[PDB]
This record gives sequence, structure tokens and C-alpha cells, in this order.
Amino acid sequence: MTEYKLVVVGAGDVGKSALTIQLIQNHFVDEYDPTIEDSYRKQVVIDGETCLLDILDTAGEYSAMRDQYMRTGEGFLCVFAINNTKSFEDIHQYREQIKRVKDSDDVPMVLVGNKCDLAARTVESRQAQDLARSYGIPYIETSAKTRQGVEDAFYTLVREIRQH
Ligand SMILES: Nc1nc2c(ncn2[C@@H]2O[C@H](COP(=O)(O)OP(=O)(O)NP(=O)(O)O)[C@@H](O)[C@H]2O)c(=O)[nH]1
Ligand SMILES: [Ca+2]
Ligand SMILES: [Mg+2]
Repeated sequence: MTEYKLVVVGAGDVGKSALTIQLIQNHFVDEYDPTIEDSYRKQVVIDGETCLLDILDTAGEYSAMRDQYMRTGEGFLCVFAINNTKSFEDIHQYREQIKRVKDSDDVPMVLVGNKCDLAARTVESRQAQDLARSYGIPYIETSAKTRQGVEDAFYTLVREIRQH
């Protein structure tokens, strides 16, 4: 079956595990986050295509084994939290790590501004749109809490993989 291997990266506590578990289990993780990084699989229909997603949840430095885990990704979600400025600034470092590991400057990737249920945001949508457009990648706002945008972010990443 058609399989899309996706990897979720970004700074601590931006919601990588929460986005992943929302996609897989439709559940919002409140207190019990996996903390230990794992791989999750699910058969979904994306734009009429039945396919399998394998999602690797990553930890929020450099490791040869982490490169080995990341090298298997076909596409990447770079997640920040819209109420945490440092996590947005950190996006540059995660994108640099992907480019190195994939040996490419055009890796299928989506910028994810998570926690968009929080109207008390420190990163404005316009700033993230600017950054995304300068990278040449989509930008999607998500909430793992309300589930808004969650499937949109993963499926848009699949679309980027398809057209690469
Ligand atoms: N309000 C709100 N809280 C969220 C959202 N996503 C995650 N959270 C909360 O943010 C905290 C961090 O989430 P978590 O999934 O553990 O993030 P992480 O990026 O996996 N952290 P780590 O880097 O330590 O693995 C949790 O308490 C979670 O409930 C969201 O969209 N909205
Ligand atoms: Ca594949
Ligand atoms: Mg986590």
C-alpha cells in the first residue's frame, strides 16, 4: 500500500506528541504525553487515496542515530507554538537539520503554528506566513486541543510529498 513516512520536529512542548496522538487516536493529550519518542501508523483516506501514514514523533541536539531516524522521513512538520516566541525562533535550526540529513534544500515540509486555540498568542500569523513563504513551504495553524487543522497539517504534508 501507498505509505507516507512523516516526521514531526520542533522545540520542547510545542505539541509534537499531542498533534501525533490527535491524528492517531483523536484524543487530546492533557497530562500523559508519551515523553519517549515512538512511531505511529494509521490507514487514512487523503484526497480520495487510501494510504498508510507512519508518523515518527521526535524529541525537542546532534546524534548519528537521530539522523538515522530522521533520514527515513519523506516529509517533515516543523512545529512551533504560537504562544511561545522562542519555539518560533528555533524553527530555523530544525529546518537546517532536515536539509543536512536529507542532503537537499527542497525537502517536503510544512510549517505548523500549533496551539491556535490560544488567542493569547505571541507569534502573529503574518510573521509565520512571511517565514514560510521565504522557505517556499505551506503554513498551517493547528490546535491539538480542539483538533482544528490537525489532519490538515499532516495531509498537506502528504500533498507536498506527492508533488515533490
Ligand atoms: N491549549 C493547547 N495546549 C496544547 C496544544 N498542543 C499541546 N498542548 C499542551 O502543550 C503541552 C506540551 O505538549 P506535548 O505534546 O507534550 O509537546 P511535545 O512537543 O511533544 N513536548 P516534548 O518536546 O517534551 O516531547 C501539553 O500539556 C499539551 O496538553 C494545543 O494545540 N493547545
Ligand atoms: Ca513512501
Ligand atoms: Mg513529545
